[PDB]
Amino acid sequence: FRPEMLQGKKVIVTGASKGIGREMAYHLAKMGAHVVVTARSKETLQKVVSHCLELGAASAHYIAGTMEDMTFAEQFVAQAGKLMGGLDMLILNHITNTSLNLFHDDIHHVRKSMEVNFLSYVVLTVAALPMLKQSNGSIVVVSSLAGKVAYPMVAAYSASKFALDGFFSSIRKEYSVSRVNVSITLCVLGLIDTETAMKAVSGIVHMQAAPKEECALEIIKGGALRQEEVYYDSSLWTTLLIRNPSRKILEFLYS
Amino acid sequence: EEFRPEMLQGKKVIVTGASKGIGREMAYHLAKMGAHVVVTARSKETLQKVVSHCLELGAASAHYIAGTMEDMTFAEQFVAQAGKLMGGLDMLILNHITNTSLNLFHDDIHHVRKSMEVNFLSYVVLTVAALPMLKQSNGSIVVVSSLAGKVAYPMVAAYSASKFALDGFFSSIRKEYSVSRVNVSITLCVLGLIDTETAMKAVSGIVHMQAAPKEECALEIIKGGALRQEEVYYDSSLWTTLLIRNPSRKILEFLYST
Ligand SMILES: NC(=O)C1=CN([C@@H]2O[C@H](COP(=O)(O)OP(=O)(O)OC[C@H]3O[C@@H](n4cnc5c(N)ncnc54)[C@H](OP(=O)(O)O)[C@@H]3O)[C@@H](O)[C@H]2O)C=CC1
Ligand SMILES: NC(=O)C1=CN([C@@H]2O[C@H](COP(=O)(O)OP(=O)(O)OC[C@H]3O[C@@H](n4cnc5c(N)ncnc54)[C@H](OP(=O)(O)O)[C@@H]3O)[C@@H](O)[C@H]2O)C=CC1
Ligand SMILES: CCC[C@]1(C)SC(NC2CCCCCCC2)=NC1=O
Ligand SMILES: CCC[C@]1(C)SC(NC2CCCCCCC2)=NC1=O
Repeated sequence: FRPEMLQGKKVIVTGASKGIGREMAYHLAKMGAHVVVTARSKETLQKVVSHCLELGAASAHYIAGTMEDMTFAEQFVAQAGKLMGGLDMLILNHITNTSLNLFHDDIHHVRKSMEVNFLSYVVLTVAALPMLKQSNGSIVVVSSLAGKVAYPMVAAYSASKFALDGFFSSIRKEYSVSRVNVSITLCVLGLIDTETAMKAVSGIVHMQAAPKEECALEIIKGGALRQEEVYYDSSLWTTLLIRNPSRKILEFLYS
Repeated sequence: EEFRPEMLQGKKVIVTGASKGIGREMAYHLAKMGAHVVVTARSKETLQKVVSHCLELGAASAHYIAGTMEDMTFAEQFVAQAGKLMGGLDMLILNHITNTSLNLFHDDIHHVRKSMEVNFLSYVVLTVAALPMLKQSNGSIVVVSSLAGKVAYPMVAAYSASKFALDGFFSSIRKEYSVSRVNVSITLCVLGLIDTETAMKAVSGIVHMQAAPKEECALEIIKGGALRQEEVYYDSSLWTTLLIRNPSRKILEFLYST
């Protein structure tokens, strides 16, 4: 990895107002990328754009809205496009707000989780592809342990996250033979410093929490190296245990 | 602790997507074991032709309810107006899927959405709808999935996302139910290539593997939900069974189980 890599670079970061998303903003701004950030929360985004500008961003812009809204999602990429001079890398990071609870019958939240953490990711990917094909760019899709392994209390979430792996890991095999030179990186994250995670695991989880500023960069690094996947967790056993190598082989044979 | 056709006799079993392929056979076997059976699917007389064949084999009770699992309400209600037909629900077999051909993904969000709605959401909806009854029956949910549901495949991106989703949701729920001492089993079935008409033709001149027999497949699925297993693996390759099990996942789930 060379940060010279992101020198003149055009990067969208969704879910960019707080947490791991913001920090990418800032890393991307330090590396003097161009950045367009998004979330629902307008007044927060003003604050990160201007922080990005301070930090050395080649340029920085926000566009606020909600990714339950597919036409906003599709419209978001075209404008993001036009603000910078095209697009080099698209980092899908946002998620519908969630917390730990047993699942009872909340079917609105299963649906919302599916639409916002999954479907919006497809809608943004479809819209963003022309520009990415022109730069041989990159999709970075942020997932989690619970999108690789099953965990109780995060059923909906987990379902949207498995979906992310399924859909994109499949798109990527398609791209490969389609001479579609857009890379696709799946980030698998354990617990991270962020305010909203720390508050959500409120004594429910006794798992060491990883620095958010560092995870942020790991995500960029990975996507910039066109890596199929990024694992990022504090525990040692997890990083070892989380990899599925028989998936890799099994895929070759079936290939 | 062996499998006995005897096991499924009192049992009120819903089968979905039963008007053809695996689903049909599943309802044949069930009836041969003398269970009450309700089946759904969109198309109506194909279902009549199944309810009817289902007595010739020796059910206990056979009905059907036509509707598209595209509509959450139908799903809510179908279950309701079906436990009402059998007295309770004892087993829920979920296996309907929205027609998917096999093409590279371009811009068909429509197909993606329909795929999530029909292939995943409806199963959740029906689970919710079926639960009061199952919690009581000590029932057995059984979700039919696929290799594409555990492993990546080109051509089936939207389909794959919906199968991968069934695993991440139903495995969590399994975990919650386990801690809630909710005594409902959840069986995830990973199926390889099966010689259904849909598959046969969907995959003609493209996926070059053996085609596990449909009628054998469906029994394996039942034996599975019958025995309260966490998963069943039915494919026609030795490689497959041998590689597809993921012991790291089970350990990772253990470690974290504390
Ligand atoms: N933190 C952790 O421990 C882990 C995080 N991850 C992944 O990290 C990514 C970021 O997580 P984290 O930073 O902790 O989460 P945060 O809750 O801190 O960040 C959430 C971001 O997404 C935004 N958001 C929420 N709803 C919507 C919406 N409907 N439309 C658009 N934006 C929305 C929020 O902005 P706003 O409210 O203003 O709209 C905010 O910018 C997620 O994909 C998560 O799945 C994975 C594993 C662990
Ligand atoms: N066949 C194979 O090789 C494999 C099968 N599987 C899984 O096996 C299960 C059954 O597959 P298979 O039997 O081959 O496929 P079929 O096409 O034979 O089965 C489709 C069933 O779904 C019903 N259906 C279709 N659309 C809807 C709808 N919108 N609402 C309600 N019902 C609908 C159909 O009835 P109608 O169209 O009349 O509505 C039919 O009874 C699926 O879950 C599939 O994922 C997994 C891997 C491989
Ligand atoms: C039990 C989940 C364990 C955990 C380390 S936490 C996670 N994602 C979080 C979901 C919880 C909602 C609060 C913020 C969202 C990010 N993924 C994981 O694998
Ligand atoms: C490339 C698909 C490899 C295959 C064995 S076939 C599959 N599911 C089928 C999807 C095909 C659409 C029509 C029939 C429905 C069921 N799952 C797999 O793993």
